Amino acid sequence: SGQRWELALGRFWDYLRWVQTLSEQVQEELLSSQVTQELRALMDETMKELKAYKSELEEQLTPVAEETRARLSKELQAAQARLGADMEDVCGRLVQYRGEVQAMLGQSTEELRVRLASHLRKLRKRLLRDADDLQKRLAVYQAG
Repeated sequence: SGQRWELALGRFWDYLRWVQTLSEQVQEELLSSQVTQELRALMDETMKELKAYKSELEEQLTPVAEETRARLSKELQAAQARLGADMEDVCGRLVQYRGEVQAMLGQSTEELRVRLASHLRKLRKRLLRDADDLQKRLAVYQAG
């Protein structure tokens, strides 16, 4: 619904979609730490806005039993953690690539790139899946 945190995640997502192409410029920036640096910044902004959003949502809540409210807040916090961990996993996989290329000592990295692409697809599937769940939980959080 165009929340600030969603637009932030959208920018992280668009950038990652670009990285997935493994185009010439992506390949260049992947050997430097430019891609992981720009990706962590986008991840940080997303989590930052996410936290601020949750805090603001809690100003207009429907009153329920301390227990079910306490549970929904624990459930919401877990979904948040998952998202951050997903983004961290992506960054980590990209760091592994940088090192595997270096270890090749100049050899063709075409096979390494085929495998990186395959893996990134699965990691991105996981991230999208977790983002959707988090977004659904946030939508029904206030009603309790």
